[PDB]
Amino acid sequence: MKEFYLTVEQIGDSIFERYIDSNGRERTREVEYKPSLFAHCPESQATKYFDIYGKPCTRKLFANMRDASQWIKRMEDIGLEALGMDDFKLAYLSDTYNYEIKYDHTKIRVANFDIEVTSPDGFPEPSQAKHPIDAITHYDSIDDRFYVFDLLNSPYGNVEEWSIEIAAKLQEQGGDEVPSEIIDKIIYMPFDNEKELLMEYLNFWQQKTPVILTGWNVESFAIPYVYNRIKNIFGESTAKRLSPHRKTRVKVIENMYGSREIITLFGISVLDYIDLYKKFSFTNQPSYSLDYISEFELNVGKLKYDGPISKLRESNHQRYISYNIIAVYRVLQIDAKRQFINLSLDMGYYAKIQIQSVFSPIKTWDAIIFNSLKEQNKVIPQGRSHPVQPYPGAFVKEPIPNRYKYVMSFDLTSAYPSIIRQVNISPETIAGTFKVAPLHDYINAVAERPSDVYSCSPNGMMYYKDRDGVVPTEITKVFNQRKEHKGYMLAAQRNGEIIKEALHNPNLSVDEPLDVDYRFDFSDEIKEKIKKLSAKSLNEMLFRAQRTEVAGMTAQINRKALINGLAGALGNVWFRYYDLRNATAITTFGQMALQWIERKVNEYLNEVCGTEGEAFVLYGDTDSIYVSADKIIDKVGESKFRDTNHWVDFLDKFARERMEPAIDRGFREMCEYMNNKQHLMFMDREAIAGPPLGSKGIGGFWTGKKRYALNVWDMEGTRYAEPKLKIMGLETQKSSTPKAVQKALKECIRRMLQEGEESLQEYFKEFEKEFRQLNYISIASVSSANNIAKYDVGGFPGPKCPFHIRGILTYNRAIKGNIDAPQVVEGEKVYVLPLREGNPFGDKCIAWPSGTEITDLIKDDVLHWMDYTVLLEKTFIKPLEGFTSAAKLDYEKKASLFDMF
DNA sequence: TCGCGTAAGCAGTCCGCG
DNA sequence: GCGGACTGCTTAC
Ligand SMILES: Cc1cn([C@H]2C[C@H](O)[C@@H](COP(=O)(O)OP(=O)(O)OP(=O)(O)O)O2)c(=O)[nH]c1=O
Ligand SMILES: [Ca+2]
Ligand SMILES: [Ca+2]
Ligand SMILES: [Ca+2]
Ligand SMILES: [Ca+2]
Ligand SMILES: [Ca+2]
Repeated sequence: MKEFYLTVEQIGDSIFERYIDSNGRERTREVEYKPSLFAHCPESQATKYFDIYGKPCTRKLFANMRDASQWIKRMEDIGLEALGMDDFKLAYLSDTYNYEIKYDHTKIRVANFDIEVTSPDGFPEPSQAKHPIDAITHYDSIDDRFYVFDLLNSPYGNVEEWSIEIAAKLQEQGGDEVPSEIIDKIIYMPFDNEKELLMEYLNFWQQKTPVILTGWNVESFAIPYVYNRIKNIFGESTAKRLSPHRKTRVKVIENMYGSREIITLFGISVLDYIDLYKKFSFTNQPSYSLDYISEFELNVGKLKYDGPISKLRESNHQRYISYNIIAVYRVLQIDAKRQFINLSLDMGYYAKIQIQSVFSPIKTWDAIIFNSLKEQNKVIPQGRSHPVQPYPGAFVKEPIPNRYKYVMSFDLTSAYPSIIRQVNISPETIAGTFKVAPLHDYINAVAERPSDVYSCSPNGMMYYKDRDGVVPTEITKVFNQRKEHKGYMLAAQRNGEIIKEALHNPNLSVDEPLDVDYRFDFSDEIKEKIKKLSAKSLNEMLFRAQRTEVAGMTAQINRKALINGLAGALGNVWFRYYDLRNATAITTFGQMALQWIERKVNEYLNEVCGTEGEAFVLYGDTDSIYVSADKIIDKVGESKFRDTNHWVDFLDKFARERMEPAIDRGFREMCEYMNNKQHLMFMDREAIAGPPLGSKGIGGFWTGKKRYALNVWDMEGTRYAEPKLKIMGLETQKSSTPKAVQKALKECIRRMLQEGEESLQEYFKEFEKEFRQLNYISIASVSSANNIAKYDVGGFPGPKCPFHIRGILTYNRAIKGNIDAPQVVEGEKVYVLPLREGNPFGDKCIAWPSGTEITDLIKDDVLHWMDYTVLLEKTFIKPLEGFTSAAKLDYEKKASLFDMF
């Protein structure tokens, strides 16, 4: 097999590399790597190395990496560019793995661990590590075993051994319901004392040294706690055994409001799953506790226990250990679903970066572009300082707030990357500038043609047409990967809908789910077999289909995010290829393209409808248009349609056969107008929306920019078994809106779009009547909470104190003196409830950590004083009044006598 | 919230508006 | 009351 790296580090003048050799074995080596860097040289000086602008460079070979670094400094002192890859480990990987890397995940040691620490005096600070580590569960991917390290004797209590037999039993048997599929994979090691536990953990770690290290909050908690605790007990040299090169560094992570410390373990790649989740999941969650996320992702119940966590070990050590094991397994279950580890490996090996660098599109693209240019003996420019400067973005059309009955939407495939490729936008393809006219003059095709030589953007920039830039070339490669995976995603989605249909008529049989590849549209034979399956088998197939869809979604959307991140990186000052000329070339072309095609679509439709000046495009945002189809439907007549699916088909055909050719013609003209390198503006139909045939549903409404709802029957070629709501921006989509309120508002919208005004009025009346019985957590607002200290004036709110911050200060006063009470963590999320006047908390709201029950110290008083009236008006009624006035109906039946009878 | 971009919405504070 | 200036937070793209 081909060799591949596992990790790479620079330590002084050595590269330390862990890798898999040609026999599939893990090895480590220290290499005295001599880097090269570059300087411009005379034309007379024959060379094979050229910078990206074609200027000749001489290569400078250094005796060692420190000399290379010192040379860069002196070049700055002189005031000359020092060219080349200054991150020497990326250069090392480029030299050592000068081929497309084929990796084998089965050889990569992926470790998932979690620790427990009993603490009676509040949160156990990792930087102090003053409490014993009393449990570690460490799952190893190569062994496929859960290694459980259990402390039996502690200053906080001596306990009995954990019982695997009780752990396996149902909770209804008094057990812990540790999943049966992992029971035989548990290797249980009890310890008489903490020193022997930790010494054994370190010997184990030595034997089975993680390459990828993950878990939940491991980077911010478990790793620093373990490192500092071992440091406290044994000394630094022992703690550094967590690094295979015995090198560690305290790294200070800074943000706007403060900083925190992590421990960098050289020769390990830490991918904390909470951070993978935040980057790759495209959720915004009210809470990021593992319980909350597990429930959300897996539909597993919360891990239940009595009393505070600080007393769990002494009261119920059995459960204590079982929950530590389950916590590790839940992360593995989330990854089986979401596949973020697989994603990180793919992207990291593609770029030839340290795997942990997948968190950084700047680093990822820097490496991709360096490797690409190096192949041609081209030399990358030095990174430079730039002041941060604002620049313009996308165009968003102001919609007329209204109901909109029939809507067809269209948008560009990978808009910004497509613009890059079409215009040929790249650092080295800049050809010059032209004299810009107002944007509207380009939109209306009255401005002078910018160039007869070069490919142009309406921001004034011109680009070469003879050759693709490195940015277009490399962005195309990732886009193509994205496109492949999106194909699989949509296939699994469509396959999912076939199963849902078949589920209307399940067979009374005992059979099995079919063995199929859900990434490909089911053949006729598979469809026939599905129609004969039991509900049981169908449901199992649906679950598998949806898991395949999720896998495709992860692969596609994060490749989309990477290529989109390159367009954004051009506008970030730390990017080697930062250039506002290029960043604004993209966005300004985008603005033009949307408004150009709006004009073209309106023109086309006015022509087919025989009108003038009618606005068929009602909305657009960045790269999208929403087209009113009322007139199209009315031209055949609603009476002519057999059912909902009939007019959906008719609009689908109209979009494909009439609209899309019209749009394509519009964009080809624009391409020629801008003299672009290649026409790549592909604006495909997204959604077909409308009320159910014969209903009083309104179909859709807009309240304003970035705020709308549609009842969608077909989305990017997926024809739904049941209509689906596409809701953007409205309170149903915001993590700040209470859970039960999102649900209620969604049902109000459903009724509006599908059933009409009377149905809406029915539901509102019921919700208003019953909501006071909703669980307090389900009706609490949510907010991130920054700058708690800034607004805290002796325990009370200072000037301009935000409402949620006020809530926290109230909480802080109410729990004062308690070290055991849960603390609100700066920068994390809180639940927020309003309080009625005259309450014992002395203020109008209280807040507490999100994803948790409020402490029993004050729960009863919070419940008694909760202001349901304010809660209802603020979170439910106010948004609903916005929706209904926009859509021109009433959520309450207006008095129009009779009545009178 | 360490790790790519801008546009733009709503809640809430403070305070004017005769 | 509500709007504008402003801070804070969150979402669409
Ligand atoms: C979603 C998203 C979009 N954008 C910008 C770049 C996108 O090309 C542009 C349009 O957004 P989208 O239409 O969401 O995405 P897309 O056109 O890149 O991909 P698709 O083929 O799935 O439609 O908006 C970002 O800069 N960051 C983001 O997170
Ligand atoms: Ca725990
Ligand atoms: Ca798009
Ligand atoms: Ca599309
Ligand atoms: Ca059947
Ligand atoms: Ca779009």
